[PDB]
Amino acid sequence: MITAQAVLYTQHGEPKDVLFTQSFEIDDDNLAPNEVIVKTLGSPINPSDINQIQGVYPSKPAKTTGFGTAEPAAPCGNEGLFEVIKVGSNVSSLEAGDWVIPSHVNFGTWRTHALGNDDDFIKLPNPAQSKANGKPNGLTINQGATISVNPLTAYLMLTHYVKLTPGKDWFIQNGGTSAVGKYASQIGKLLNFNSISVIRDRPNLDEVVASLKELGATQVITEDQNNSKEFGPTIKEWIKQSGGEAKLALNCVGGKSSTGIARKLNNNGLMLTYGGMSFQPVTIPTSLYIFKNFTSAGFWVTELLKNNKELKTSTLNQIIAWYEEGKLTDAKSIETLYDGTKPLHELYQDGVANSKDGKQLITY
Amino acid sequence: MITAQAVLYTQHGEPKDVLFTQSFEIDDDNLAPNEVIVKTLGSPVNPSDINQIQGVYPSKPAKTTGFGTTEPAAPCGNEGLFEVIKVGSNVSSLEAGDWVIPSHVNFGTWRTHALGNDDDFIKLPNPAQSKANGKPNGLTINQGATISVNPLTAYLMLTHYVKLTPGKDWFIQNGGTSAVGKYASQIGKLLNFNSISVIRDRPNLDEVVASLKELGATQVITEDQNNSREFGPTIKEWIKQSGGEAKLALNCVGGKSSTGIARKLNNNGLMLTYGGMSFQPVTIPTSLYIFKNFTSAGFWVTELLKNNKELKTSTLNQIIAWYEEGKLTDAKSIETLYDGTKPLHELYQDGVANSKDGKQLITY
Amino acid sequence: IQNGGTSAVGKYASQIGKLLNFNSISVIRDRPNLDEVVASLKELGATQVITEDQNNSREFGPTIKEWIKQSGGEAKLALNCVGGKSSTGIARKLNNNGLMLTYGGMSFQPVTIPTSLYIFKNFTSAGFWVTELLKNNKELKTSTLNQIIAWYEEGKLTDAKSIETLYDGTKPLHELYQDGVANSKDGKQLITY
Ligand SMILES: *O([C]1[C]([O])[C]([C]OP([O])(=O)OP(=O)([O-])O[C][C]2O[C]([N+]3=[C][C]=[C]C(C([N])=O)=[C]3)[C]([O])[C]2[O])O[C]1N1[C]=NC2=C1N=[C]N=C2[N])P([O])([O])=O
Ligand SMILES: *O([C]1[C]([O])[C]([C]OP([O])(=O)OP(=O)([O-])O[C][C]2O[C]([N+]3=[C][C]=[C]C(C([N])=O)=[C]3)[C]([O])[C]2[O])O[C]1N1[C]=NC2=C1N=[C]N=C2[N])P([O])([O])=O
Repeated sequence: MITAQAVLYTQHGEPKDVLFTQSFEIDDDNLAPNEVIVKTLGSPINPSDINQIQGVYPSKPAKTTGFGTAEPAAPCGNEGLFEVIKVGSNVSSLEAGDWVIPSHVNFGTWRTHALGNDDDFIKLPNPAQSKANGKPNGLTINQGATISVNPLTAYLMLTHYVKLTPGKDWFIQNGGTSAVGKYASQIGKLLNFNSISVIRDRPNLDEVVASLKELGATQVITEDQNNSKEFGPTIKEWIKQSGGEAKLALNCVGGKSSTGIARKLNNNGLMLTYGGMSFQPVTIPTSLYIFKNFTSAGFWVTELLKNNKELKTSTLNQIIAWYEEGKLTDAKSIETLYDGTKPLHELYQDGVANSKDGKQLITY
Repeated sequence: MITAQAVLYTQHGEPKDVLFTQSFEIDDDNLAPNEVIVKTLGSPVNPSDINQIQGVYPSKPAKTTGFGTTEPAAPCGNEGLFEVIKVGSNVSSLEAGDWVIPSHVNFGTWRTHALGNDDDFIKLPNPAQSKANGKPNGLTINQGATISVNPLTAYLMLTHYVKLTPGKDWFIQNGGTSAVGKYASQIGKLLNFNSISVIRDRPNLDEVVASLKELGATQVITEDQNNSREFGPTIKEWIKQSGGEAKLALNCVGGKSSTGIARKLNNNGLMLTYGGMSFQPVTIPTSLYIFKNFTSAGFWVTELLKNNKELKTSTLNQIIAWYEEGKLTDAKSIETLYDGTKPLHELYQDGVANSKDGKQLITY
Repeated sequence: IQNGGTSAVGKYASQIGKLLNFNSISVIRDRPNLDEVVASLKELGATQVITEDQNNSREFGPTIKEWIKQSGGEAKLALNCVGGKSSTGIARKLNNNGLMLTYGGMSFQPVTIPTSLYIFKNFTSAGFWVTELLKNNKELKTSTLNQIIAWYEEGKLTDAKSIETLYDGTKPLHELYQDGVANSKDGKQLITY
């Protein structure tokens, strides 16, 4: 038997209020033919995971007694990295030692172990396998545990919706220092797309600007410049002189910021909203729709890839390859190792509380 | 020779300030082979005309000294009905007595007469011609004078973007008492689409609701109901019981109203914004884009038809046929006759100022 | 509770309900002149008039429950001349141990009742056919007719109004009736002489 720990809730609410830790047993000596047991290496805290516990995100795991609670309870977390420790007599796709991520959302990754079927998981290369394959880099734990949401989001928004002509066309984004924003700048560099990042002003602005330009942003402007009637024509010139067009905007902020990035598109532009900065609706002037033929749409990676294995696979492979090749870099997570000396749910509660410090990764 | 008068401006601004009447002369003896002279039968006041005068509509006629002013001036009005009074020696498509509308925007229809070419005009059947053909009905002056913008707009929004299944699917629209809204309700009825019209409440709501249902609105709700969390599930039920989905929202209002109609769409819905009430942006919650896969887009009839004569002709012929067959009635106009009691420009100024009373038509 | 509320039978039911002091709900199809119709039926004696959309509505159900609770009474009888979804809706509105009488089927749609009403609410669905009921029941016919006559003579009952077409010999009689059949939707038709 294996003694595992899982972070559960029986009722929706704030994570500080409703999370608890449940001890449960996995029988590693009684695997059905297609079953696999995995041990968690690391899982992050994403806003979607929090929203899910809060009961305000319309994709969630069922509440059940399967972790040994009398009250139906749900697990937490939608992405993470695991290591296979044992497989059933009919599993060929996975082997002990393989690294895996969940093949689907709502699996529950804020826990020490899981029993599932082989098709509940997608194999990524472990560093030993990347090296054996002659790659310069194996994946880090953070890179594996955070590969499923933010990198795929950036890549798919940039390539799946409108075709940007390499060396000519532009995308514009707000939240330029966000995880997705930073991946989008790198991917624009890799694919030869021009881009403008819009960021909030700060004391070390010129420094942040240089850092984003190194990642791949062609130009970086402040939210004040995005708002600025005076500054607008300068942006028009950048795009005009390049020979291409600003065809795509990526919005994770809403409000004035979304208006600002939409205004900077050429006619027939598309905006994708993939996130929201608390309470702020997407605000677009009527004139853009009517006279510029602007279009505003959504992006949700969970829904897009729900029943599109081929698109997931192809996108995942590209992200893995770029990590192995050293061509893509993650932002560093704040990593908190689960010891057994402190209840697991408290580690994630702290992580929720300390969210603004940076991405929280609980490790094992 | 012909003494005419035109409503002109030399500077953009509010119609109450910038409009004047100019008397000018047209040489009906000195007519080139391809030329045609027309007399105005009537022309409506549309928001686009007013916006054009105000300087906030990016499609307008050149300013010139052609009407006999020292300061370069522009004519007003983009649609209207004319009678052909004389044609040149090489014109075969038109003859004296024929009804015509402008073939393009920016012609100047707030005036008594015009001199152009044969290709600046489109023939509509006059009432004698409809009767000589076999039709039960001939077009009224209002019907002809308002055929080119509002009926085409409603038709194209309902048919050109998403396919509604006859007998089950639904569209929703605000500005339900507008001329476009009235055309859209009738066209919806004719094409067997279900619809919800959203209107502002008023003391005679009863009367207004009945009128719209008679036109073809399946349901009529107020903007209070549009805003109501409590009422939302009632709308959902209407749609579910029909076996169809609400796939299309038509927005000419913006603000809270636009939010409300977007929210009533089934997932994967499309909004078309074709208008907007004075300083009030299209506001959509982030959740609709992300979780409902909502799309917000624009519609501009001028632009859509600029380089598409086949679509224009085909849409136009349907409206004409429906009028002749007695299947479509016009959005009614308040008709003011230019009979010399008051100068021409004041008729249009009064028309602009009385816009809230309903659609305004100046007749001749 | 009855559907086909604008029918001639529906209009007599509303009036008879008022005369006998029964509360009633009439269900009618939505129409442009909805307000005028609702008013006519309320004046006849319907306590409440709802549309078929309201009849279909799970959201609206609790409002009807409020009305009945406030009255101190129960919805004991449903009258169905429509069938289909309409018959479903009026059945659901009955209190437990309810009865429905189907006397017509104004669309070809069958009487449709959720299994749960039968099993859990002890609902019963039966038929009504005045011709069969009165075949060997001449005393019952006479008594009923006499009451209607008396009510008319007393000014307590009015007629479901007819659109009258006079036969005068210039158009064949069968064509008057054929027009009457074709104009059924406009309302009750009476050929006069
Ligand atoms: O509500 C008001 C009316 O419903 C409406 C005005 O109606 P109208 O008949 O004078 O105007 P129309 O000619 O029908 O269309 C005007 C709007 O549509 C746009 N448009 C039309 C055709 C083609 C194009 C295109 N893009 O191809 C565009 C045009 O720009 C106009 O916007 O407005 C209602 N109203 C007025 N103020 C309002 C309001 N509704 C909500 N809130 C406010 N502020 P009533 O009946 O008076 O209550
Ligand atoms: O809705 C329609 C009307 O409400 C209704 C018809 O009204 P009517 O006056 O022309 O008909 P009546 O003479 O009152 O009776 C019609 C029905 O009752 C049956 N009947 C009557 C007497 C005796 C017997 C009996 N079993 O002893 C039976 C008769 O067979 C008729 O069925 O119908 C409504 N209607 C019409 N189409 C409908 C519908 N409702 C729902 N769905 C559809 N498709 P309006 O007012 O026009 O909107």
